[PDB]
Amino acid sequence: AAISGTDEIRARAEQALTRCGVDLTAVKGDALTARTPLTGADLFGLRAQTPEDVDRAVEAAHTAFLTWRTTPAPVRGALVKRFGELLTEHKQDLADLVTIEAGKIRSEALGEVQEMIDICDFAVGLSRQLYGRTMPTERPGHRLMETWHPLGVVGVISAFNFPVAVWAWNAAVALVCGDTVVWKPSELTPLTALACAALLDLAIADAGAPKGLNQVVVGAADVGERLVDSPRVPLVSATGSTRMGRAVGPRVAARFGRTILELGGNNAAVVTPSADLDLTVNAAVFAAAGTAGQRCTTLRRLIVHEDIADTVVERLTAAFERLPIGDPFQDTTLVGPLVNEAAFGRMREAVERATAEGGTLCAGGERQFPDAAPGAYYVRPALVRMPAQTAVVREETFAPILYVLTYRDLDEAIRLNNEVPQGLSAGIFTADQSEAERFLAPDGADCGIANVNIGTSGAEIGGAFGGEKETGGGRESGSDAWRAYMRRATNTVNYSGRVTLAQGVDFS
Amino acid sequence: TAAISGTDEIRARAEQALTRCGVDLTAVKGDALTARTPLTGADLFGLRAQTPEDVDRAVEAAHTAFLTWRTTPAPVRGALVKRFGELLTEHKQDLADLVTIEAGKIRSEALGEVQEMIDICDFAVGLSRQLYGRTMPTERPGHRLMETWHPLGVVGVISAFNFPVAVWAWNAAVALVCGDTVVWKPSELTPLTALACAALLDLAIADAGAPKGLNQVVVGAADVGERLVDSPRVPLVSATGSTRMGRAVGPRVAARFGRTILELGGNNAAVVTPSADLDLTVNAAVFAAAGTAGQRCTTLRRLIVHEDIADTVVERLTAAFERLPIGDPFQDTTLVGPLVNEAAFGRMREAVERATAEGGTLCAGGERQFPDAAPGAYYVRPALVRMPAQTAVVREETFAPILYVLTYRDLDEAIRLNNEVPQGLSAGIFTADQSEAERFLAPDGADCGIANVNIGTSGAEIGGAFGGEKETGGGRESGSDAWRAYMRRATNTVNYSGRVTLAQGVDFS
Amino acid sequence: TAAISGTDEIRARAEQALTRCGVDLTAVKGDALTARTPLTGADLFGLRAQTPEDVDRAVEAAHTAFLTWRTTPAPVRGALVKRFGELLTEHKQDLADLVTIEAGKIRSEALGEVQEMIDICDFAVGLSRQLYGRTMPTERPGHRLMETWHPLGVVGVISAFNFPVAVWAWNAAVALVCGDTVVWKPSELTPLTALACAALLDLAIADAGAPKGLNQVVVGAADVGERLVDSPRVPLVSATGSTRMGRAVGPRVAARFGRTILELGGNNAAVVTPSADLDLTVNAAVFAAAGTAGQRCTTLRRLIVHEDIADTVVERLTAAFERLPIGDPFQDTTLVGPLVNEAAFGRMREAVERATAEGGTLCAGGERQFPDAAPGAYYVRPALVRMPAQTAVVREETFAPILYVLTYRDLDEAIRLNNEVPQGLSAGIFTADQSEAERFLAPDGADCGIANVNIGTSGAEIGGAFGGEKETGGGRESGSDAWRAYMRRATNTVNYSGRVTLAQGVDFS
Amino acid sequence: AAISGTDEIRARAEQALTRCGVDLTAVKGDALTARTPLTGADLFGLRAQTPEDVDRAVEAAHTAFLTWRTTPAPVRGALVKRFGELLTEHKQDLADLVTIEAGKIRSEALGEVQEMIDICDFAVGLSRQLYGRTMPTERPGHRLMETWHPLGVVGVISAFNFPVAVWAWNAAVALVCGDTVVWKPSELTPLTALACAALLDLAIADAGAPKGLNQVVVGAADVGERLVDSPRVPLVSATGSTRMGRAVGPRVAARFGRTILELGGNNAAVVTPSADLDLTVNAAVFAAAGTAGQRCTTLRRLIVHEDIADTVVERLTAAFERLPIGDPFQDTTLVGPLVNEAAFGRMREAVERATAEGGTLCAGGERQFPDAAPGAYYVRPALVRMPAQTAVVREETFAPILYVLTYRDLDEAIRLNNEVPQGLSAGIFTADQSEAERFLAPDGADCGIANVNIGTSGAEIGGAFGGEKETGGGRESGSDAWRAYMRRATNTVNYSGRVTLAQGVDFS
Repeated sequence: AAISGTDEIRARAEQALTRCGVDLTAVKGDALTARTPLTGADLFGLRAQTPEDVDRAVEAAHTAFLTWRTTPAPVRGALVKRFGELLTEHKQDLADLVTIEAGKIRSEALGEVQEMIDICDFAVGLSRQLYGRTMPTERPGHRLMETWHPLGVVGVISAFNFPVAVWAWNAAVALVCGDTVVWKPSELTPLTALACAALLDLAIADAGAPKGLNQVVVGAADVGERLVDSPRVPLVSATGSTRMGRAVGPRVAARFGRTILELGGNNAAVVTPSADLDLTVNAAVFAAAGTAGQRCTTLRRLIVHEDIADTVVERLTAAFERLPIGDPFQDTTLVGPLVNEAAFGRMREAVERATAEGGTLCAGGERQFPDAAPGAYYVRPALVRMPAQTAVVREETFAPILYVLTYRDLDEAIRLNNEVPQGLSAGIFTADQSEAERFLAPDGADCGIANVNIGTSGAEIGGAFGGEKETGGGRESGSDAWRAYMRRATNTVNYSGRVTLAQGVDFS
Repeated sequence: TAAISGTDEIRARAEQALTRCGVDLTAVKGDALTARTPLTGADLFGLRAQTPEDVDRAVEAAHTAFLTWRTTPAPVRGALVKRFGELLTEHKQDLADLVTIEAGKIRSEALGEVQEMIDICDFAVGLSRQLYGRTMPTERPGHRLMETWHPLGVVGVISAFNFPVAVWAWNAAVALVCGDTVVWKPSELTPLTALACAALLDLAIADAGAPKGLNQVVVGAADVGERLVDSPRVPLVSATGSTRMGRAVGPRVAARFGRTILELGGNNAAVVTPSADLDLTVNAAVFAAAGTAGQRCTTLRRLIVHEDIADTVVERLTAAFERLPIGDPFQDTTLVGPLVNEAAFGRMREAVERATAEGGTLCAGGERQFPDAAPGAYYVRPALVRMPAQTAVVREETFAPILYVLTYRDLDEAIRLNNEVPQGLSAGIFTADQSEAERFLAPDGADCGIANVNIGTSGAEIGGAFGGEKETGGGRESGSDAWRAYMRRATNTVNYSGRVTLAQGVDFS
Repeated sequence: TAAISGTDEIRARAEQALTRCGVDLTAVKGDALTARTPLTGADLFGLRAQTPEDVDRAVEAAHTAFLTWRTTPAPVRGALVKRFGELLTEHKQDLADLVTIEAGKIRSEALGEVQEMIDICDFAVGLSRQLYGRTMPTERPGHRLMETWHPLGVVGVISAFNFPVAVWAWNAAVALVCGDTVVWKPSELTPLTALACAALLDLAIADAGAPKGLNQVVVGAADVGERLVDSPRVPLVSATGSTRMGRAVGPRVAARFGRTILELGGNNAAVVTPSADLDLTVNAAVFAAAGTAGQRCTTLRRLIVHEDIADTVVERLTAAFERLPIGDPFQDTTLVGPLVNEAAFGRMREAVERATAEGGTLCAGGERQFPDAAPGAYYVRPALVRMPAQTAVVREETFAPILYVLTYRDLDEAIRLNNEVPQGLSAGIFTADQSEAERFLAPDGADCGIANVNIGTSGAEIGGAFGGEKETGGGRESGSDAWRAYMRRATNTVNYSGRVTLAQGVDFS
Repeated sequence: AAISGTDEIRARAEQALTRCGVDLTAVKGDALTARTPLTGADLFGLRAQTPEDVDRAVEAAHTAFLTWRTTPAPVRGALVKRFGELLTEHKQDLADLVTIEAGKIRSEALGEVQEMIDICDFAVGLSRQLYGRTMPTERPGHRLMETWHPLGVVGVISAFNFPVAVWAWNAAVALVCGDTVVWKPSELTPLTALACAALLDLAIADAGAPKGLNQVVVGAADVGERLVDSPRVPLVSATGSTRMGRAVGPRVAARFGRTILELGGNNAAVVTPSADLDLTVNAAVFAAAGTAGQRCTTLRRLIVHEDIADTVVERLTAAFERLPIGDPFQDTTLVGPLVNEAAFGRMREAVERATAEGGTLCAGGERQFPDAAPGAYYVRPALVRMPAQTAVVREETFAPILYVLTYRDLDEAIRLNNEVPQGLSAGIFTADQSEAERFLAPDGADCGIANVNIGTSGAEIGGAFGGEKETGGGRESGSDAWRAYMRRATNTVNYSGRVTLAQGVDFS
């Protein structure tokens, strides 16, 4: 294959950075090296933050918060509108960085940037809503209401695979809610975040807003840990592996803070006897192989009825063999590279484990064109037929592997969907009205997202996004997910000039 | 001076109340745990306890029950709650005897707590036809999008001594209409209240034909509480108690990817501005500080009074405190019953001494009343302590009637004084000034979960979400959409178009 | 053949039921209006009526009551409704006798209608702590913005013969918790049901210590209804009745700047697709078409069946209709009681003849049963008429059991056939196909206020907003936030900043 | 004074029209003449619509509706976002037309255009919301929900005094709700609406939307009447005099259609003994005199406590005498002209009536600089002290007249506020906490808008806008006012395969 050169990738990144307003001389250094999975090569070195720098960032965000929180929410919304426009103006530059750092294909990178723009627009809406309630009180001559107030500094820790959209869900919402933001991006994807931050900084200057509303702290897990421990950060939104949940969640809880946890997924689709197989095959392929199986919403388990299981595996086999793998800057490419060597190693280990546990590799799994970029890990998605939901099937391997399991009764398909520790998304493919409803019912699929005739990535801005069980319970983006960024007050107002006298005794 | 009922007379009243609520005394009596009363400080009789193994058996029973209950239509689940509230109404007096006996509350407050149970039952029956999710537009042609709410599982309820029936009721009425089941670990100090509650609910269940395992009481100390907290079968723990306990429960449950409602300590203040109606303020402040002998979580503990009226406000409260009738909580004349135990009396005296060491002046109260009338019991006159600053003891919750009086000049200083403590439950402002009232409730005002105007820190009701911020723990109970913490959200996209976005235009069919 | 109870035996049962519900028979008897029963078609006894003057006096009493009720805390207003529902529970059987006696409904449906009253009372008690407005941000610094809901005034309730207690209950339980008062004009065909309802509510009111004028019944014909509609003291008229009546009431009330809830005729259809479960479909279709002898507003009147299964569906319904037990509605065996009166029988026969003149084939039923068993009463077998097109008679609501069967090929043709009529209350689709189900409920699907999947046109409940579109009149009753039509919205901006935007920067101080 | 010439006003209008995309040769004619209250002169003639043209407009809007209603709401929102941007781009051109036709000062014209932009932004938010409910059903194996669907063609009839914002409240909301719009603007302000329509038409082309989404029908009340009678228009939003309500409301009701009625106002403010008098005087002056007293929210009644009544009247007298009256294109101008001669005649007649009913003219009422533009009616706001709330005080005269009434007890101030037939807005000025709450309580002011320490124009996008009593009960713009543009469906879904068997009898 023909893969973009490291020199040209580097020059495209520097151009995209300077066009988004980044000062390259100010951000360059030698504490952390930016990289690209397209070739595996280093791009250039960057300054990183000390743990002392995190605390200085928190103090700056908190100082800004004290002004932002009495700035009227619709004025705060004017800022987010302005940022949305700058994102629109620089959509292709930002997308190039997403492709360069995350390795996702160009169309998906553009879609991730559009997601940021769409949440800005939604947040501008929210800025005139953030609804509490007015309600009756049992007390004569009193009034009762419930109000919502800005919480404070929000710590946002994000992953490599959606390096701009996850932050955008949190920042757009947090900013209209009157919060400020300290962002600790993945050590794998710092360039996207610097570009994001400079665009928002321009928005801040144009809008006359306070300077410290958003702050980026570049570094590894230790910088995240200091952010997590801060007594001035009442909400940490953390996205990453299920592993992280056991560290972050209890730590924040121990200091009486709040978390939004968006952890791993292990998403299944059920394919029933009446499923439209052309539709099912297209949906399953795109959800399993898309982003080189590196979405939290990636399709990893296909629970197929035994009467159609052979036809389904045959058709998925043929499709997997035809998937075009390549440079994610080429429009013909559908599957770009895995993020690094370790990711390839873990994929290979899961597949070896699955065969040891009684599985059969049906298609895929081989590394593609290793000599064309020996530092990069381009792999064909693996399709693995399994005789039961064994150990490896229940673990999230962050790579494109689709395990196929069979069932007969719908309640067993539901059981198999729910048996895993993760709880993000689930889908059912069926022409049958009652089966679709049974899958979505209280005793149906147990996930945060449960869909009919669309796959495990079927989600959108207006929906609250997140999962149950070991996916951590958090919600972002749509519906009333904004409530996690604000504090509720219940207010009783007496206008009668009287209080109930205990026992009829009076101290006037 | 006052006459206090005898341990024998209290015991017999307790046994009557239990029997009438359907408790089998033979079956619950034993030697593991002792029932007691703060009226005399004496033990009443021994009870059987549950081991940590029994807790696990009770959780699994509750889970089996949940597997049926979650597909029981919520309005049918509501019918169960309506019937329960019918039995509470019928046994209101009996259940209120047990509340007074175990918590030391005066009769009118004991009746008020039982009515609160009845009111949340009524509210929950309403919720049982609501539990609203949402329908909304989708960007996808030929698709539909919605949000649905589902039953969660077994709910672990850990309650305190001071509201021995209402706190569980808030949780259980709501949990049950939401399709959940309940395992309740009541205070080791107040088991009989819980046994009577559970026996009445068991009757309701039998009348409704509902599953047997919907609610269960596990009796014992904090070690029984810990086994409930650790169960991987309990996705929600509602824990009510001291701030200290939060650092145990919240992280433990978080570590196993569970959810908590934490309802922890308060250290609640009221601001008295120069335009305050002093008669309203003094009466409000008295009830809020002295009621339940300062053992509500919403008890008024700090009074932040403008310097121009501080001297007159202190005189009036000094005189009001000196006139509080302290006595047996079964007598109609009693406004202040006893403290729960000796430990609570010790901490009260320790705080008053510290406050006077830290520059404070004791203005009224703080002395033990008629010790020889009931030597095992601790009846005290509420303390009023004028303080020159907000020092360490002022910032601690001592669970006792102590009102600290602090002065201020600018409203923003009053607000900072309110917000400076680690707790964040409740706050009030007494003022006739429109602007001050709104400033106190504003985003840069009082930082508490409840913020009121011209009514004290115990001013809340069923329809409001009840709870606090900061070291109070963030949880909400009872009103508004507090029910959501008892269910799980699902976001559902339904494709009826027969087609899917083709990635890069490629069709694999 | 069947045995029908005698007018004397019905009268005596009615008098018992009234007395037991607290009606004073001496005081309501008179010679202006006659109580009657469809069981025999006979008059029972005479009643006093109200003149148009009496209506005006009753409205003014209701308004005086409203002036107190609107400042009564909604949760206290809820306590009244809870007590009312306690009396309905206690007198369920008695009130259900009167429903069967006046509306001709079978016992189980009469009991179901009274339970519906009880259920809306329970739902309303919940609402009484909700009635939610909103708090929201304002663009103005140092300001606050909110939305509040307030009591409206006197609510005029005009009801029909076929649901003589539930319709009023939906309106009144909700109106009363919302701070409103009620003036009720029941059908001239069903006054006794209303008198018994009102007498029980008057007892509740006395027990609660609530104002006397909260609810009043005005007995008489459509001229008493018109005076209520015209009153400038009645800001809301809820009118239930024929489509014809809407063109009277809606414009009259609009002309005086008042509000209406209009709940008018239906002409409801179900679509039967080739994948339909025929056993489910046939049973559903039978109950929906034949129940209440086709005198529910949600009665199934049109069946739109796919041509591939039309012959088999018609055979099965032909046989089911021929087996419907028609009889005295007090007997447990009866599924179909009588039509309300002779006029209704005349219109039924007139429609069947027109349908057969318009190309239709009568497949089953339509004949008067046992005329000589009760010569004044009109018991009929439901009619099943196969039609070649949707002609004029098919598009009219005839208030009688007639099911027209129309065939289709494409789902979009079924949908157009559903939507082609002037009414828009209720619709159903019977199908096992996921896509067809969703297409029927989509924006370009069934255009009705109620659209169901695998359940008939009478599939609705308390928690849902009940009502229709088009000539059904747009009003909603009972569930969701239907309560909003009984209150007025206020939008409140509160400035606590002490300053105002200066126009052109000019300061006039 | 120095007033803009008719020639230069004409040329500014033609320029603003052509810059907004209007074809001047296509819209010109001689059926209706566009005009300006700045000089009173005719600008130029226009084509007008026949009643047959209205029915052709309805048919075109309905044809568009059949496509728009299955276009996903967020896609519909993309159009409104785009229109918001075009409005932003042409904000000054549109504002010049508003000043030219409505006669309002330049800053207010700019503010009315910004209102359009702000509702577009809010509607873009709504396009991912339009919330119904999901809820429990009492039936085993069933599911229950409430959904909202597009209604159809919306008839929008608007007044002269807000010639762009009223339409924008209705169109932005109606378009995201999946409705289409037929707009019948005031015969006094057709140029603004043509400009509006051409900007939205450009948005439609850029967005790929259907052509007939919005249609303008130019003419007088007879064209409105035909629109009102149409069986294909299920919702008429009508703004105008209380007079219109008695015609439109019953007509639409007679054909089972829906209305939103936004009729006259007669708004009062209560000034209590603790009122901040500097604040009260500024607020009252701006609300009484602003827009030459030609807002529906205009302050017309001031209910002042007797202890401060003399000081308040003295201070208002001095302020009214100082008000600068002038060309609304001059930034020094605060009060521009009245709309026409008839408006001046009615003002003069009310003032003569008020003095006959026992009143005293304290300040204002005189026509200003008549020779400078003898076709134009520039008047100083009138301040009239009244001994009781007489007949004229209770009628809305659409001109700047402020009646002053005295009270002693707050309940009488509330009574006087509520005694009038109109019910739009009300305000109370007070430093007293209980008085403010009493004014807003269930037995307080009876209006649609009730405010504290801000006047009768205190309202904003996020609030639902409208009134009670003879103001007609309608709501527009904020909160959930969108519900009037859609139809509710209650949906019960059976997935159990069972129905309840009546009496245990079965027909299987």
